[PDB]
Amino acid sequence: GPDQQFFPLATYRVGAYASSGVQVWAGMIDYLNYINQVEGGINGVKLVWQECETEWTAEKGIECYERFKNGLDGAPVAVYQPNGAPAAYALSERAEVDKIPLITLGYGRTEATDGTVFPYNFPVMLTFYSEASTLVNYIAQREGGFDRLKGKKIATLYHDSAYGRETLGPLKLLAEKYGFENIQIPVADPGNEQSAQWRQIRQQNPDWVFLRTWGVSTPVAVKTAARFGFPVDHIIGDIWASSSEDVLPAGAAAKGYLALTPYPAGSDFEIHKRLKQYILDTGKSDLKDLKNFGSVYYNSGLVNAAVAVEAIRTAQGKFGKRPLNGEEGRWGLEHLNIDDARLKDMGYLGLMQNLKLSCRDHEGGGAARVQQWDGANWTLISEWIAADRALLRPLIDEKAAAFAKEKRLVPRTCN
Repeated sequence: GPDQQFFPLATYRVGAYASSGVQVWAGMIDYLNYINQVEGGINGVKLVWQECETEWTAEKGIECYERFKNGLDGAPVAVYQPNGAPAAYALSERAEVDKIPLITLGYGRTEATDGTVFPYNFPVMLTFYSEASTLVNYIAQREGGFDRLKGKKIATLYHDSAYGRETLGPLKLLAEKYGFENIQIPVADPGNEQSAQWRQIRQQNPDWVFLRTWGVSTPVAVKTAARFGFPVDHIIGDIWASSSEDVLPAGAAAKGYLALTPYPAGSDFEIHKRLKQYILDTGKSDLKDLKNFGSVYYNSGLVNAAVAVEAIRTAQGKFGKRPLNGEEGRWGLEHLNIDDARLKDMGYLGLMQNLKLSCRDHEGGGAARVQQWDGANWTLISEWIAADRALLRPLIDEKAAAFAKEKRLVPRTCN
């Protein structure tokens, strides 16, 4: 058991979000199962995992972290994924003290992109800052070039929360550069009522709506848009508004709806067929219902698990075929270099983007794909759209420095 590498799993199987959550965990588990049985673990090192119920709350999330941070029956922790924004936010400072890398895929502190200020916090693959850039870059691709953005209107309809306000900075910057009208429209919690917002949108008739709602406000946004006659295929959802469950309640009013994703739905990727061949057909897999096997939730589990696995694998290249430290796990993360060649090997070519992290860059990705909803299924309608991360970097540097000043931290020198 100490000979194995511990993979802590902070999961929720109770409450309103259990239905979606179980699809995510099943993705992580099946991929972990696959690595053990088909590749004999990671370079010979077997993987052991255990679940702790977090009930989607920060209070229990924190208790799970404290239960796991020391390992399981000897097996140490290399990386930790709280799977929860409130838990992740609360854990950041004590994770640094314990030298345990926090991974938040597509969420978390955007300023933690700067690993000189956030040594053990990794908002991997896509931050909301980068998402803004990719959103704009896709618009530009659709309008015929960045020149065409001048004279365009882009409205952002956002849940009034830290999550919704995150894109205020980058969208303002991008609007100054490319000259599109930057319309920012808040939606108060819970967001059951949106008539004023969509009345405004019909009046202003923007060319695109960047939909950054969450939970209940997302199907309502779509339903209301159709009511006010705004064309739904001019609406592009946040990655956290890109699920079937986000749009199914809206019924046929959601036909044509666009959404961004770092892990597109689909059960026809290379890795997915290996899963069917090995754990699905053999009835080994955690998923109760096979009907969600390419669901976006399931695929986030696959990508979430693969990132950690590659990080571990990367670090073994300097620490040998053995269970790893969080301090070593941090080294692996910061040296992640996922190629297209590498993606082809593990079969994540269409599913996961390239990753190149550094001490300076704990994001390492910044791309997304666009998929379209027809009322029943998603359809990929774009390649990977890369963000202009160089353009946004001063905002990140500024934000991380303010934090380092406030918390009185000495930034790591990676020069």
